[PDB]
Amino acid sequence: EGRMQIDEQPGNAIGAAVEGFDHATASDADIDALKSTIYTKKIAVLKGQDLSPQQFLALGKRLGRPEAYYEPMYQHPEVTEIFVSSNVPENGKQIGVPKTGKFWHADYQFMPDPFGITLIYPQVIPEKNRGTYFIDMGRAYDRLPEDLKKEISGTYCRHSVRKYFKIRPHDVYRPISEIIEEVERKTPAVVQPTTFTHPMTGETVLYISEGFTVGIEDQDGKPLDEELLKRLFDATGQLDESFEHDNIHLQSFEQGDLLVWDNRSLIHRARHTTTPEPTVSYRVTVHDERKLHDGI
Ligand SMILES: C[N+](C)(C)CCO
Ligand SMILES: [Cl-]
Ligand SMILES: [Zn+2]
Repeated sequence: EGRMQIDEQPGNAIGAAVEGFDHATASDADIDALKSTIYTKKIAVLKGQDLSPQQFLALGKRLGRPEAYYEPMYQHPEVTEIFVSSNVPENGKQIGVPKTGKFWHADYQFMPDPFGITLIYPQVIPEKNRGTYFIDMGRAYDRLPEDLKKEISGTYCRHSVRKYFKIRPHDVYRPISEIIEEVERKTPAVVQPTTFTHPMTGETVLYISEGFTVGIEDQDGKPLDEELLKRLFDATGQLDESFEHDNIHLQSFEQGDLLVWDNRSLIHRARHTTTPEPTVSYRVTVHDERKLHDGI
């Protein structure tokens, strides 16, 4: 320690900037303060980071236990634990996967044991159409009409990667039903409480996303009409294709920025592809000291 400085946005405004962060020398109290900032301000932007893939993973290890993405075509060639979103060929070759996350989601929401913190280290940044959209789903919950809160009290949601699973080079010439069935076998839909208590802040989080949440079920386990999910998506801002809804936060960044955010509370998505500008980003996803929620 001796130089890390966190500047939190005032009041209820989302976000914080962190200057002078060096993951190799930060103290234990520094890391604890940074983590408190992530859980309360939801997005911490580390400034002036110039890291190799190896150093990026080491930074993530300061915060928690990294997990490699379960489909290895997304993995960085040198560091299995880095997820690569890229549409810039490297010597003509495709590294990682292009056009990822073009839908509202929380990371690993379709898995039984989602990690609590996501780190994004942008490498190639669109000049004009840059940034990632975010919605804080605890704040979104609080802003729901009281009756809508009542309607989802006691319900459960099913989450699945089945809509957005990407065809892999190995899948060419396979019948489509075989892949559909493989996805159900490898990543069966996961049931979660529709709302859960955030272990670090105590706040109630509405844990749904247009991208991964495929059904809602009652406190007896019987499916409810998906019109309820549409009304929740609509109320929380996830159906607004203009991205002007009051819940929506556009997070921009510049070279050297490294975003760390609360993957319990937030959902995020890429912007519309309104320009041909490329994107390359490295992702590290870590488990912190608690499960997603205490029922996991
Ligand atoms: C990387 N995501 C899990 C967000 C989508 C890929 O299907
Ligand atoms: Cl994910
Ligand atoms: Zn994501």
